[PDB]
Amino acid sequence: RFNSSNDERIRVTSERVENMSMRLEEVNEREHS
Amino acid sequence: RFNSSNDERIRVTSERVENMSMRLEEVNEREHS
Repeated sequence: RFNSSNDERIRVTSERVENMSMRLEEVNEREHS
Repeated sequence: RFNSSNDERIRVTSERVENMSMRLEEVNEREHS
């Protein structure tokens, strides 16, 4: 019941979006060609 | 308490998703091959 609540899903989505944005900026900054 | 509210998390997630989508379209459209 705790893991399927809206607040927990929103928080986990926000954390994963932040990490994914950081990694994508890392990838884009590190192009070779 | 303000930074952990649902509205602020939704807004920040939306902004980061928009920026990430723009950067991902930039990466995908421009390829060396």
